[PDB]
Amino acid sequence: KSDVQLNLRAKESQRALIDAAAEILHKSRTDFILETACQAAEKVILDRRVFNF
Amino acid sequence: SDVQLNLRAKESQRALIDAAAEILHKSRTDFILETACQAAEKVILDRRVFN
Repeated sequence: KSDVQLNLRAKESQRALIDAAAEILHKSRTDFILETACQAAEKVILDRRVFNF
Repeated sequence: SDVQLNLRAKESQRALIDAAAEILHKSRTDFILETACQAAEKVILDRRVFN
């Protein structure tokens, strides 16, 4: 409903790498990508808004 | 070749990624691929030691 389609141009070598990891983790490619990117994003934002020393 | 990846995401996910992409002055695409490729690299190397 509220959802969005985010469309990524990517190098075929990158798709291959991500697919291999998703297979190891037994995750959909989308789940692997979004979980990793959001995890990295929270870190970036907390680094700037809280762990700013 | 170059390829196309469609990701269905939550709007709160897109909003979060874009906020961090802006902070780093990086395109959303570059932020997402770079973090996911870095994580993937890490995943295959920890698997290789299991074998």
